[PDB]
Amino acid sequence: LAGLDTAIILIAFIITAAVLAYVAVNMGLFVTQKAKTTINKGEETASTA
Amino acid sequence: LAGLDTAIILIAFIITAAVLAYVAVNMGLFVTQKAKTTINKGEETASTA
Repeated sequence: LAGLDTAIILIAFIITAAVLAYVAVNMGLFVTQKAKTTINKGEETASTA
Repeated sequence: LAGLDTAIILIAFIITAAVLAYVAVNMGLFVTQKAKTTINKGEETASTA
């Protein structure tokens, strides 16, 4: 009996966590590149005159 | 005397039990396959997104 309903919920919870993982990594890659670009623009702003 | 009327009732009771046996096995085969199908559809439902 219980060796099935539990397995289904496990499948669903794994997929749910994998979806957060997917989003978090993508958005970390995005934001860290925005930071890289900003740091470059800050140095350009301080240097150029 | 009694070696005949008893035999007839035995025949009838055997047939009666055999009829329940026939139905119970058929319906067990049916319902367990519905369960198999349901378990598959549950896993498909939890996995697909």
